[PDB]
Amino acid sequence: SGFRKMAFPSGKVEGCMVQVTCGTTTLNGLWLDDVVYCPRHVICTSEDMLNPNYEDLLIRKSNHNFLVQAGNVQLRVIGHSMQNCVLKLKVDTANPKTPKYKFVRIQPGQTFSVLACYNGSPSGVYQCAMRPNFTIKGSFLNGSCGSVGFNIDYDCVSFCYMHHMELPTGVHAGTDLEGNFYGPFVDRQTAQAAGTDTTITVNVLAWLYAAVINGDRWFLNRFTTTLNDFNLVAMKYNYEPLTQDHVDILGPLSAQTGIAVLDMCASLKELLQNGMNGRTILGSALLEDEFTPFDVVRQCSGVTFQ
Amino acid sequence: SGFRKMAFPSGKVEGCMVQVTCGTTTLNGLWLDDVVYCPRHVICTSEDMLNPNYEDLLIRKSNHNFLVQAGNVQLRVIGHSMQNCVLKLKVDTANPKTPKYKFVRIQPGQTFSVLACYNGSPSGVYQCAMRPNFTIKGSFLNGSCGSVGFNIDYDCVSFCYMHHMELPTGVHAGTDLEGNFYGPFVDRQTAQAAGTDTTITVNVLAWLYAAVINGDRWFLNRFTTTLNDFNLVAMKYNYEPLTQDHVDILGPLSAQTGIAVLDMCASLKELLQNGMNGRTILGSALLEDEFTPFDVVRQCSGVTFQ
Ligand SMILES: *[C@H](O)[C@H](C[C@@H]1CCNC1=O)NC(=O)[C@H](CC1CCCCC1)NC(=O)[C@@H](NC(=O)OC(C)C)[C@@H](C)OC(C)(C)C
Ligand SMILES: *[C@H](O)[C@H](C[C@@H]1CCNC1=O)NC(=O)[C@H](CC1CCCCC1)NC(=O)[C@@H](NC(=O)OC(C)C)[C@@H](C)OC(C)(C)C
Repeated sequence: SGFRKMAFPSGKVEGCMVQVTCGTTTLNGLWLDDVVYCPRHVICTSEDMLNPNYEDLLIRKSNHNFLVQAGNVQLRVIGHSMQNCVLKLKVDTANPKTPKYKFVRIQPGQTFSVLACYNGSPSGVYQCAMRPNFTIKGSFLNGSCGSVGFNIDYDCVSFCYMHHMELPTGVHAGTDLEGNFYGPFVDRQTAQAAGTDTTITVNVLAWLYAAVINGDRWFLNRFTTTLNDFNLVAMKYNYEPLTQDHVDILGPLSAQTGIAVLDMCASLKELLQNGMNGRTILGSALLEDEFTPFDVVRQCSGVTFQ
Repeated sequence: SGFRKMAFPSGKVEGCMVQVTCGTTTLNGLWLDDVVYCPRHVICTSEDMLNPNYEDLLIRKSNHNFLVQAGNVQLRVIGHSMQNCVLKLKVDTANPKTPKYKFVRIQPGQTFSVLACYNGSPSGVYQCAMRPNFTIKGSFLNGSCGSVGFNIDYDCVSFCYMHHMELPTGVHAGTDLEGNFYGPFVDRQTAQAAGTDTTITVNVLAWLYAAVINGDRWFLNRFTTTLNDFNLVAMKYNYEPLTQDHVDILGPLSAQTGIAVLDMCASLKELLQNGMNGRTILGSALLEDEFTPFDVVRQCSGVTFQ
């Protein structure tokens, strides 16, 4: 038993990370087959950053301007191309450690593991969610650009995130692996702000089920509630609406515990109305929203990868 | 910026995990060079578990009783030997993925990353601490025995923990990689209990410094306190004594923030006396004790491995 913020094992991604250096800028690249993916602002500098124009900037670069290093072995760039906000550097060597992989653009509320990297060397691994405002509450220092977010599904790495920037509020923004930003952010140095965030209600519900699977029952009640009446209370506390699709997704968790989803909603309602009154749930004194229903099933039941 | 429970990248350990099967029992082994390490109760069964006697049990086994599988390639056991509570199975093949490594027995309060495994396949990675009562608050299901805990120091994997058992309270107990249990636990099925736990005070202090490094300052005060007077308040709230050695270890964190350690102690004192009053620190509504002073420096400054 027990419940932990669990990231996926990171070995299949460690084997893909490289350092990319152009001009005065060093960041992280993702080496898959014979292509290295990285954020396109690597072709910027300190005065290119104001209001860039990357097409003009990229036509001025030669292949030998990109220094790409995999270990103490640095690769030869034989071509480049821009796709939205990512560079794709063609190198003369295929990565022999290329896992089976996909590129996926995830929905808000979905979770993924982040392998934080500096100078092409992995630093640490942790679990994050795409917030409803399309930021992520990461842990990123200078030079972490190019670190990726990913899920693992049997032996396939689904890459879902590349890191670009930190916002004044301390949260983080980036792109899918095809260069499209999550959210309304753009890769300029102009005032941008996150936009109001909300709590991922389906995830809270999923974590209460995790609590019940692990032996916490103190917050349950006899009451129930309708979906409209739950949503009327969730709105007041800045929670997202729960859709019938969310209810369905929470089916297995309901069926395994014997607590109807609408009954767990009545529990959350009273939890939001009265606070936790100095108790904890799964070691937390706040209602936790960065576990998906899939996360709970995986950890409380024990799915692996090979 | 930002602050996260960060585990070490797990690739160098994923490459060592194997499945070990003997009789009706399947658990996880650690393959380093030509030896596979695993918990010795793999030679038990459902009636061997009552009050075992592993010397007698082990002299009755032949090498071909141990089925050891690394991928869809299973190894040949050519010898075995017991060392405290771990089996060391000699195999005819050296693991080509053996990292540079050490075996270290850690102190309470120290943290490490756990690679949870089933049937030799890594499942997920997370960060834990050795509690003052020598248990760990892990996340472990049946078949997770043999999963290891580790730190990484440049390119050297310091293995510090092998998983053996869960206790009635839901916490977890195991050994160092030489088979010595942490704590007073033994590998029998007899009533054992954890013993009262305490909060790791130096770690709390270290995490408040993490908070200040990241922009939280609301909990600081002008007051200060002596070490005796801090320890008199910590005792009342079930915190461990803070030694001068702890103060020294918190030197760099003090020097980087301009907050004397004894001043941060006065902050914690008021935090313990008045609660947090509905505020959070680094996203937590409880004082967090599973970050060491080294953990904070690593994450807030950005040390890697290669
Ligand atoms: C790349 O490694 C780096 C990662 C950040 C540094 C600190 N934490 C990070 O996550 N990204 C940047 O430094 C980035 C540079 C590019 C320049 C051209 C395209 C935009 C990003 N700059 C930032 O993240 C800055 N944020 C920013 O300008 O956001 C505006 C307001 C929308 C950071 C470094 O500045 C602070 C002051 C921290 C907000
Ligand atoms: C090995 O994979 C497994 C891991 C635990 C199963 C569930 N969670 C775990 O971490 N370890 C065991 O199942 C272990 C078997 C051996 C048998 C001989 C030596 C002792 C351990 N048994 C337990 O962990 C049980 N705990 C236990 O007997 O502790 C006593 C009270 C000291 C667990 C499975 O039983 C419960 C009811 C969960 C406490």
